Amino acid sequence: GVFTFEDEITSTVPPAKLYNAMKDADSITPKIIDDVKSVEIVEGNGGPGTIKKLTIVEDGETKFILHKVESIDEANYAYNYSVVGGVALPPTAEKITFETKLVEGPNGGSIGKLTLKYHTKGDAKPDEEELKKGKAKGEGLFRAIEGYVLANPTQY
Ligand SMILES: Oc1cc(O)c2c(c1)O[C@H](c1ccc(O)c(O)c1)[C@H](O)C2
Ligand code: NA
Repeated sequence: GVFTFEDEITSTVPPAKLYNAMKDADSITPKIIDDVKSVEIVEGNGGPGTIKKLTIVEDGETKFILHKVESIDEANYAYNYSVVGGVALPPTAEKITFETKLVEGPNGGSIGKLTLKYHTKGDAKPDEEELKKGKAKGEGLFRAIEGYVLANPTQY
C-alpha cells in the first residue's frame, strides 16, 4: 500500500534560488552531509528516470543507496526522487518517494511542502520509527541545500 505524508516547512531563501540549488544536490550534499560521501550517476542524464548510487558511511561502514529521479516540475519549483534500494530502504518497504515543492512565502522566502510516500508490500503498514527516520532525512536534505545557499550567497 501507499501511505502519503505532507509537511510544510519554511525558508528565508526565495524559491527560484532554492530550486536551482536543489538541482545541484549531487555536488552540494556530500560536502555538507557528513555521512554522504558521493553520488554517482549509474544510468541517465540527470533528468527523470536517472538512477543514482549514493555511497554513505554509517558506524564506520560503507553502505550504498539507490535513487531514481522521478520528476522535475520547474513550473511548480519541484524536485522528486525515490529511494529504490539499500538500507535507507527498510526491509519491509518497496520504495520511498521524497517530493519537495516550493512556493513564494510572505517575506521574500519560501514555503516548502515535503511529501513522503511510503510504498509497502501488500497490506503491510509503514513502521513508525522508519517513517520518523524518513521524514528527518527529507528535511535534512532540504536544510543542506538551504544551508549551502545561505553560506554561499553569490552562487545563486
Ligand atoms: O545516509 C544518508 C544521510 C542523509 O542525511 C541523507 C541520505 C542518506 O539520503 C538522502 C539524500 C542524500 C543526498 C542527496 O543528494 C539526496 O538527493 C538525498 C537524504 O535526503 C539525506
Ligand atoms: Na560528506
